[PDB]
Amino acid sequence: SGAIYVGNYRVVNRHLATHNDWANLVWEDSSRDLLVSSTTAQGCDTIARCDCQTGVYYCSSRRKHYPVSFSKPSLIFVEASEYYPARYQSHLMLAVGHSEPGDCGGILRCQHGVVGIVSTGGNGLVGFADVRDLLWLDE
Ligand SMILES: NC(=O)[C@H]1CCCN(C(=O)[C@H]2CCSc3ccccc32)C1
Ligand SMILES: [Zn+2]
Repeated sequence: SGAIYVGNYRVVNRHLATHNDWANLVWEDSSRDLLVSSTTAQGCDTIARCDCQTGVYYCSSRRKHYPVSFSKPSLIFVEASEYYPARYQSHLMLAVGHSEPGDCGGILRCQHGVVGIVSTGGNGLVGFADVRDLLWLDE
């Protein structure tokens, strides 16, 4: 679990969005596993606007942060799950690091701000949904 809170927006994994997220929907994209809902309170987070390929993510299944080298946002095949059919997920970045399904929502950060959230993983990999291209999150 986990979310990004920036301005009057809450960014979560689309497959973990709540009834309240859908009732306050701003934007969603199944191909990216992202959903953004509106909030009444002002957020605590800053979004990175950069091309970093190194950063630190929070892993809830270890209660620890780990440093990672990650690939640029890309289209990657993701096997079927209870949430989605087998499909290509776009704007996904892969790295070597521990992750389990409940780690989705953990934040990846570089020195500039939030980069993205855990969205895929397994077998010693961890995949992050990028949010740095969503310029409207700042306005
Ligand atoms: N974005 C998706 O389509 C997700 C939906 C939930 C399931 N997905 C995973 O990749 C699982 C694989 C087992 S291990 C694992 C560790 C971390 C995170 C997620 C997973 C795909
Ligand atoms: Zn950066």
